[PDB]
Parts: sequence; structure tokens; C-alpha cells
Amino acid sequence: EVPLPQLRAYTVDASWLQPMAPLQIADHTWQIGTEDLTALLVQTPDGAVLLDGGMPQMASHLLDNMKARGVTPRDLRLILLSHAHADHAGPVAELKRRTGAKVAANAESAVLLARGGSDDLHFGDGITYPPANADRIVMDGEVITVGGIVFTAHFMAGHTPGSTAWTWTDTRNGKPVRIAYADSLSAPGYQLQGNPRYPHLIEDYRRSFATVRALPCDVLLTPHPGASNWDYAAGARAGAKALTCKAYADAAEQKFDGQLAKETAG
Ligand SMILES: O=C(O)c1c(-c2ccccc2)oc(-c2ccccc2)c1C(=O)O
Ligand SMILES: [Zn+2]
Ligand SMILES: [Zn+2]
Repeated sequence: EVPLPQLRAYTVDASWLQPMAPLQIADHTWQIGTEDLTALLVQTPDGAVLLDGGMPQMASHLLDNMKARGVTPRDLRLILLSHAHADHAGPVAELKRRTGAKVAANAESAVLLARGGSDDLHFGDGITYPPANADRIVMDGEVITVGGIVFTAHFMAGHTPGSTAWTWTDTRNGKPVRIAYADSLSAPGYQLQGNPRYPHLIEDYRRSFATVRALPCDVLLTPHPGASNWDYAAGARAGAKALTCKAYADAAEQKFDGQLAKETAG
């Protein structure tokens, strides 16, 4: 007699869990996550913003990196998200408890976050994390301003219903740098065609390729840094091979077209 299987925790490559010191992207913007998961701190004269936190277990590390940058728990005003999967929104509930941060997100991301990632359209209850509530709901193209860094939301549904690119203008050497944090355009293990839980999935992805291609994009960053060819562990060379938003979108569309063909064959 065979019992039901134990629960299996989702495990990741060691580099996804490997702490790194803050890496400066532009005058106000730093990577403060691990070697292989993005978590961006944007520091202003009127508080700080975090875009993504990575996995559930990264909360204390993020807080240590914030302190190294001079940002206290009270100083963190706002959390934004690329999308609400465990590997990017992991530690959000814990950060809200340990800091002043409030969460702004679109309705789709807020609903999935409130679920802690459960009942995912594709992963089901396979990748759950602690639930969190959003404090503010944002619409496509809506702007949020903190200390004169202006973040604009660009909905790019597909990877999740609520996938979002966040764009802002920072500086380097007194010159503007248009940063684009574009969400994932992967479909890992997804049923793409005739999916009853996401009937217009393909059309949403195609529109999202177009959105990403057109973003204001001097520097592209992605939730998984490898997708945009970042190597955070390479210090001074971390961003040298980085893709343009146009190149990222083209590569993603080519991979998606291959996946569609394999699906039809399978
Ligand atoms: O966010 C996702 O859906 C992806 C995840 C993931 C999601 C939740 C928990 C653990 C991993 O891994 C990957 C991934 C796995 C291996 C290599 C690169 C990315 C994802 C992707 O392709 O977007
Ligand atoms: Zn994801
Ligand atoms: Zn991911």
C-alpha cells in the first residue's frame, strides 16, 4: 500500500539564491537581489522603491542590502512587481510586515498575489508563496512618482495575465538613461493553444512582443537577468552584453513560435 506523495518544494539553481552586494545601474538605481534574480532598489530624496524581491527566502538579504545603501525599513515606501510568481514576489508579504512599504499593482497581479500564487493558470498549486495584499490598483499607462522618479506601467499580459513592464528615467554622467524593466516573455511548460483558462493567450503574447519592442529603452533589465543577457556576477562587465528591448522581444517571439510548433507536433 502506497501513500499519497509528500509535498515537494520548488528548488532552484544555487546562483538564484546566491547573495551579492548592491550593483549600481544608474545614479539612483541598484540591483540588490541575488546573482540570478533581479530586485531593483530605486533611491530618492523622498524615500525608496523596490521592484521585485525574488524568492520567499530573500527578505533578510534585501533588507541588509537596503541598509548598506542607507535605506531604513521606514524609508521603503513602495513595492512594484514584474509579475506575481514565487520567484519574483516571494518575499513581498514579509517585506510589508518588516517595512513601511505599500504595494501597487494591476488587478490581475493583485488577485494572484492575494492568492499567494495558488490556482495558477499553468502551474496550478505547484508554486505557492505567502499571500499579500495590494494597497493601490494601477491601470495600463498609469504613472506613480516617488522623489521625482516617474514609473510608468506598461501591461504585457501573457507570462501571467498581470505581467507589467515598468519604465523610468534615471541619470548617468548628467545624461538621461531610460531604464526599461520588462517582464518575462517565457511560457515555461504552458499549453498555448485552445487553453480554456486563457483563451486569448496567443494574441496577448503577440501584442506583448509589440509593447516590449516599442518601450523607451536605453537599458533593458529583466526578472531573470539571463533573458536580457545580464551577468550580475561580472561586476564592471555585468551589463555589457545586454540586449536591446527590440532584440529581447524578437528572441522571445522566435522561441514562442518554436514552442507553438512543438505543441502542435505533440
Ligand atoms: O517565472 C517563471 O515562470 C519561471 C521560473 C520559476 C517560477 C516559480 C518558481 C521557480 C521557478 O523559472 C523559470 C526559469 C527556469 C529555468 C531557467 C530560466 C528561467 C521561469 C521562466 O522561464 O520565466
Ligand atoms: Zn513567472
Ligand atoms: Zn520567473
